[PDB]
Amino acid sequence: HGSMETPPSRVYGCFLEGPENPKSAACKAAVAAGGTQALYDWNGVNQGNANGNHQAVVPDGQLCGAGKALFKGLNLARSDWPSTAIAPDASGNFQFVYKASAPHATRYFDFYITKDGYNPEKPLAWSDLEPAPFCSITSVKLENGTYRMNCPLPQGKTGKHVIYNVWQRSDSPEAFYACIDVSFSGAVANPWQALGNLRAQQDLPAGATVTLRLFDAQGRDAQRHSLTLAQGANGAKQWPLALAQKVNQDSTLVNIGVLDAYGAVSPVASSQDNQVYVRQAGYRFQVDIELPVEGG
Ligand SMILES: [N+]
Ligand SMILES: [N+]
Ligand SMILES: [N+]
Repeated sequence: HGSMETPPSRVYGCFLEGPENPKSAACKAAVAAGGTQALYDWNGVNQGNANGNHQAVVPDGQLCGAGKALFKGLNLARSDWPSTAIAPDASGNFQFVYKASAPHATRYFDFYITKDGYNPEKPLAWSDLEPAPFCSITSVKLENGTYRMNCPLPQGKTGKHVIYNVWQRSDSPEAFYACIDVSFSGAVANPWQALGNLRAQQDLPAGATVTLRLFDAQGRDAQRHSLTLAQGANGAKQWPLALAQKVNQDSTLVNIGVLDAYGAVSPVASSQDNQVYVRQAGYRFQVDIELPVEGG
């Protein structure tokens, strides 16, 4: 039993946050979806009778949850799942650190990687992953409750990806699954660039709708994201964050919030401090406001 800690699997992550008080939107939406109980049984994302035929026992659309109704909340298709940014060493490899709360005999440690062009918003299916694993570990030694394996990192990848780790025990027929959300650096520097400030002059009436349009370098419609503000989200120090959360969730092309040293953009409960970032130049954005229809 266990999962990856370096990098953190999607389940280890949500849990290091604090199941009883999630911090990231994805994790909040995960506990609201499948309960807090799954986040504690974080070691049992498994299939007792895989026998090496994971493709026949893990249903499409529930890979992150091994089709276990308990972990239903892990299969959410979102663009904001917290993710580790990874890169190779001087030789192109990556040292994975798997945490085994119960060291059992090992058959293999297979690493799958989403195809080029993976779309976070489509629930992870087997065919969204590349056909054969990019790294196959066949013997390990324990070291302070973790299995450490050097792996050749796939080259040419770019953007947010999911590494799918399968651990097939040798002593029994069961295996464990780990959706690791990673993020690759392209062949060209892709630093988040700020475009404007998602500023709020005064509060908006409850039920009004707030729309953010994004235009590319050629003034073409790039993306659109709308959000009707329920009571309590219409505050001036509230709605800019409410919109910045709907944006980050549905999109990886534009992110609204605060940039940190690592390179991540997380919003804030601020009236002015929320910023609109895009990984290309010359982009522009507009904020439109539909007011609640009046009349009988
Ligand atoms: N077990
Ligand atoms: N691919
Ligand atoms: N959504």
